[PDB]
Amino acid sequence: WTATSGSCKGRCFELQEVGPPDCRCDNLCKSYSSCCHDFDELCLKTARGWECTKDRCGEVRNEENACHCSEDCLSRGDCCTNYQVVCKGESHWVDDDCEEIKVPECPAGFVRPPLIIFSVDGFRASYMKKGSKVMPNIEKLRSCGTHAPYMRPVYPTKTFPNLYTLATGLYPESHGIVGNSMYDPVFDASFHLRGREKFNHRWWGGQPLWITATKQGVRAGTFFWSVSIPHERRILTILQWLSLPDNERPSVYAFYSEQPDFSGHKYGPFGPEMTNPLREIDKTVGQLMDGLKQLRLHRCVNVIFVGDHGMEDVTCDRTEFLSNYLTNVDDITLVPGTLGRIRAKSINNSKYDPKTIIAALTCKKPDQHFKPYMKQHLPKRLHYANNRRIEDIHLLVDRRWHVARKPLDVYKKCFFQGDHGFDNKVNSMQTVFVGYGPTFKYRTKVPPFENIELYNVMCDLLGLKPAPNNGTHGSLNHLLRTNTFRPTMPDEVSRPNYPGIMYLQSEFDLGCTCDDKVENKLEELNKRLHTKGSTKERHLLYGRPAVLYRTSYDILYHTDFESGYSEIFLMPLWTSYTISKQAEVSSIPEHLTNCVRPDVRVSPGFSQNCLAYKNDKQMSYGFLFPPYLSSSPEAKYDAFLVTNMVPMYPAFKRVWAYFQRVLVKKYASERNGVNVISGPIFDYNYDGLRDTEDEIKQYVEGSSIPVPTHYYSIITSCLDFTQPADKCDGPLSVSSFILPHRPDNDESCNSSEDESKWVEELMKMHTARVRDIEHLTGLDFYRKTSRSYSEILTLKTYLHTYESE
Ligand SMILES: *[C@@H]1O[C@H](CO)[C@@H](O[C@@H]2O[C@H](CO)[C@@H](O[C@@H]3O[C@H](CO[C@H]4O[C@H](CO)[C@@H](O)[C@H](O[C@H]5O[C@H](CO)[C@@H](O)[C@H](O)[C@@H]5O[C@H]5O[C@H](CO)[C@@H](O)[C@H](O)[C@@H]5O)[C@@H]4O)[C@@H](O)[C@H](O[C@H]4O[C@H](CO)[C@@H](O)[C@H](O)[C@@H]4O[C@H]4O[C@H](CO)[C@@H](O)[C@H](O)[C@@H]4O)[C@@H]3O)[C@H](O)[C@H]2NC(C)=O)[C@H](O)[C@H]1NC(C)=O
Ligand SMILES: Cc1nonc1CNC(=O)C1CCN(c2cccc3c2C(=O)N(CC2CCCCC2)C3=O)CC1
Ligand SMILES: [Ca+2]
Ligand code: NA
Ligand SMILES: [Zn+2]
Repeated sequence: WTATSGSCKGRCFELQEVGPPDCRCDNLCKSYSSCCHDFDELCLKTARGWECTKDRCGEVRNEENACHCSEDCLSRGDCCTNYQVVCKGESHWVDDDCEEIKVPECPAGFVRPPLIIFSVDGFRASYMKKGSKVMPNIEKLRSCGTHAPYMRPVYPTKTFPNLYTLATGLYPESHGIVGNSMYDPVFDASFHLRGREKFNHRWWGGQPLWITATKQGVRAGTFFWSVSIPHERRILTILQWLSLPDNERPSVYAFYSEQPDFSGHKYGPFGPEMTNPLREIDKTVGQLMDGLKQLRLHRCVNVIFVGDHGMEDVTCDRTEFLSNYLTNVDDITLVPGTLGRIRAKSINNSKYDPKTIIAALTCKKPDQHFKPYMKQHLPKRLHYANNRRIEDIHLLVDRRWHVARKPLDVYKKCFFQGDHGFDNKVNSMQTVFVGYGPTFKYRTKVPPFENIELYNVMCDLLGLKPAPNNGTHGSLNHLLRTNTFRPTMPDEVSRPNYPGIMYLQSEFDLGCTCDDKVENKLEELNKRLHTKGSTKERHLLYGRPAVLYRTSYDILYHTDFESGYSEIFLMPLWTSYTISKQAEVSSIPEHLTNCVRPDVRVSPGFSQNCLAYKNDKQMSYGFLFPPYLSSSPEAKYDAFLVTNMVPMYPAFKRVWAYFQRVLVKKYASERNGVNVISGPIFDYNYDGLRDTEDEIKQYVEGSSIPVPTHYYSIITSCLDFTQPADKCDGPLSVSSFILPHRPDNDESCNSSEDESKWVEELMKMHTARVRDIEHLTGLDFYRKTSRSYSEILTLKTYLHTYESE
């Protein structure tokens, strides 16, 4: 209920929200059907339009006008944005040359540079170049400020999840807005764009920037605008707020444009109809910058121009129908479109089985344009699983396509030529970032980065302490002239033991065998040096990873590799080795095919055993350091140590063997040597975080050998590939993956073929950031380099995407 009988006189676009039932005058009142009766009359004036003309200059003030060109307009703060250009001989901001802003130049009374976030929906990254001829204002911000070639959105590349990610620094699984449409089974409530459930605070997790600001004494403009408020009025309102008295004036503001998304859906990303929407957004940026110039704020305010996601070509005819795959189509609910989420139609259905649904959706048609997954099996880079609103069954839809339940859903509810929502590494989904102002760098290009990082920087720009988020604070310090956050390395929690030879062969009863009984003072001294770490500098190039949780582990040294061996999980947490460009791949000799060797540095009680693998009919084993890359026949025996063994499904061994036998050498050759760190991951509760021992759901049968959910590798080399990985003087280059440890290769529709036709395609889909492996392992990598810590933080956030340009 709302008593619309109050008045907005002197209250237009007030900042505090007045409580029910009293009528509101804030920028969101329309959206709640709650504005005072005279809100339109008083607050949404339109008369004479938005621009001053020659003949209005000096006019007597008429308060019915949308904006003013009277002599008193600057003092009142309500001039049309082009007032000083038209009436006082000034230039538009876009016509002034770019001049470095070395220090904030702010009027008296301004305690910090304000932040203005100008967000644009559906603004695909390639617009910045392809539309640059019709967006002069945006091009000036881009070229003169700090810009990325693109910014990576979160998955799904939908509007609500991305905007709230920008505002919170959180993955959708964590902030709760995991799609534009959701069902929450605990609430038993549905969230959708159209309706009022979406206004309930219970959906909205984390702590968005405007709340972080307010709790810490930094006043915020109200970030949300009812859709009918025209852009010119949003810009005028922001400018009015900026002329408020110091005590009353916000320091952070948001503007939002529904374009170019709105037109992109109708016309496709590059339809001829798209030029006008881009001109219009640019015009709006020009109005804002001119208005800041009038207020003497254009060299004081930090402006962020940022998008939520891109736009792809998508038409009705490119739709896959679940009715062509499932018999039981009426027993499911599909959330459709550029992603699919499936759940049972009724919880009283006893005959609902996800496994049958998945199988009926797996590799059924040759050109199939979607792939089903249990959500825990999605690529971990997506971070799209740990929320009760994400359905167990997910369909990753190919770019350019839709999935729907039945054909009648697509003509009873073409027209649209664009859509978004696909995998966030897809080029067409990439979006924009530009920062301009005293706190940002001048004429600086920075590499692509992920939108989850921005909340930290916005907090940095305002002097705020960020709420806990998924950003890596400091990884974007290279965007800033000042206000950087100087993080320190986390402290190591567990120190390693350095075991020497402590056990005789006969103390072990592992049921393993190896044909290794054949055997100086010469190299016998050398093999002793090797076991004490004499070659460690070659194979551990950036220091030992630090263990950031309490545990018991041993550093083990070898000629060709070093490892951190966990006595709790009975396998290495990490195994580190360097392969030079000149390295030679060799076979496993016939007499060593099944060789496993007890490690005389590690007790029988903390070792795996071969008997468990023999008796577990589903589970085989693999090695972390690959025997195929031994430096010599004698060193090869180290690779068969029981302490280098890890459990692997035969199906997964196909992938792992091809990576180790073929791809590592390929990478060393292409990158001029590589350093590889490999290890297991345990994430049975799919929360992106290292599992404790009591969360492990599966062991090698009859034993305490835990089965990893994933195996990772971090592959580092010199960015300047004219230097070898092991003698690099400058920045590093990295690529990593988190491969799911699955008992089949159903994920790969061509897996019956030779590994050369499908394994690398799988690894690419499962590319990861080092930071992702850190969360999943409780390890901290790159502890000892010659590089600045922030550069290293950036490296750890890097994702190698394998997309074209
Ligand atoms: C990305 O960054 C984010 C933010 O840093 C990381 O998320 C954090 O991870 C922590 C570990 O998982 C987690 O810490 C827990 O907090 C619990 C209380 O949390 C509430 O209060 C906070 C603070 O304001 C609030 O933010 C939380 O918000 C969640 O839930 C609300 C609804 O209540 C949602 O609106 C919101 O979106 C959010 O949901 C998200 O997180 C929850 C988990 O909290 C998920 O379930 C959702 O799907 C969604 O992802 C909460 O309101 C606290 O109770 C926990 O402590 C338990 O465990 C410890 C273990 O030592 C133990 O000491 C305690 O006893 C306790 O166990 C007891 O409860 C158990 C469960 O019922 C029970 O099994 C036991 O037997 C015990 O009874 C814990 O401290 C933190 O909440 C989140 N923060 C956020 C914002 O999500 C995230 O990890 C990062 N991602 C990556 C990959 O790095
Ligand atoms: C019905 C209704 N209620 O309010 N307004 C309307 C009508 N308008 C819309 O529907 C717009 C499109 C969705 N939209 C969202 C959606 C979900 C989360 C956020 C936003 C948003 O703008 N910000 C601010 C960040 C923008 C990006 C920069 C950081 C802050 C979020 O956090 C902005 C409003
Ligand atoms: Ca976990
Ligand atoms: Na297959
Ligand atoms: Zn859209």
